[PDB]
Amino acid sequence: QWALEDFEIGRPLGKGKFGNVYLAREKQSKFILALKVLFKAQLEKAGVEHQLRREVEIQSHLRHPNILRLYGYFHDATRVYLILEYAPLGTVYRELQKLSKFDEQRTATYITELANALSYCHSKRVIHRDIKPENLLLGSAGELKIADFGWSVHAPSSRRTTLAGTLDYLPPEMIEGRMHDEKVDLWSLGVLCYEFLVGKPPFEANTYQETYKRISRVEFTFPDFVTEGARDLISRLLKHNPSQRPMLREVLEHPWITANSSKPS
Ligand SMILES: Nc1ncnc2c1ncn2[C@@H]1O[C@H](COP(=O)(O)OP(=O)(O)O)[C@@H](O)[C@H]1O
Ligand SMILES: CC1=NC(=O)N[C@H](c2ccc(F)cc2F)C1C(=O)N(C)C
Ligand SMILES: [Cl-]
Ligand SMILES: [Cl-]
Ligand SMILES: [Cl-]
Ligand SMILES: [Cl-]
Ligand SMILES: [Mg+2]
Ligand SMILES: [Mg+2]
Repeated sequence: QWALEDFEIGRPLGKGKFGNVYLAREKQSKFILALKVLFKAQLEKAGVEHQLRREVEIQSHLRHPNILRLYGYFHDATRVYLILEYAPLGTVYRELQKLSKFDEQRTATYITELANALSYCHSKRVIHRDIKPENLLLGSAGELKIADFGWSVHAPSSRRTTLAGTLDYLPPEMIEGRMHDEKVDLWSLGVLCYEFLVGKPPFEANTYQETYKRISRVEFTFPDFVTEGARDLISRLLKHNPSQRPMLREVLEHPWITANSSKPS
């Protein structure tokens, strides 16, 4: 069906470990979209063919306004191409570099949109496992959209693949290589809420070794400007024991969230 000739390619949107992502327009329809390009040699050398498969399968079936659509794929001799919904306002990562910190209302709105999307996912027992700002995209009305389902799986779960870069968003049970489930995404939600308000993630350090220590011991502290209600929500999400972390419903109904978010459930 689809081939490279069906598209005109435009500017680079971003770079991943494997993904090189371009703006593109389909010739017959003039449909604007994003084209995620992957090198077959790189995928093979790293041995992550199963991740790509899961990304396509999971993200093509999901339908939710806060989850990025995947329309299709094709491949030639050297490359694989994923056909994605184009997110015109870019990444949450970028927006954070621009503004340094988000205010409480921006933060709570983003957390609600996140919790809504994750609730939809967990209902099918899909866990994302790689929730972080570079993988959170923004729509034309500024609405948050979860993307990059490469690490996602069905629960319960062990980990078969080597951890790549930053440990910053991962809970103790996943970095210690133990078994894990849905609550991993709840931990990550707490890490994000903190980073949104403060400008950096709670377990950030100079070395991999030190970050691992701070995560496994849950060693974090708050700046003075973080309010009582945000402290309450964040402290509930970052529990060492996954079973003590709240349900997503409790997050969406948390007093600080409801007082400050500009969107519903
Ligand atoms: N649909 C999209 N619209 C706009 N930018 C995107 C889109 N998809 C990815 N990007 C940009 O490209 C980067 C890499 O994409 P991603 O799919 O996360 O690759 P990887 O799987 O290698 O992490 C993202 O961090 C983002 O900056
Ligand atoms: C149906 C397919 N048949 C193929 O022969 N190769 C593809 C392939 C699959 C895993 C992979 F890591 C790399 C690949 F090129 C393929 C596929 O499902 N894609 C998602 C591109
Ligand atoms: Cl179409
Ligand atoms: Cl497993
Ligand atoms: Cl795995
Ligand atoms: Cl729930
Ligand atoms: Mg990514
Ligand atoms: Mg990926």
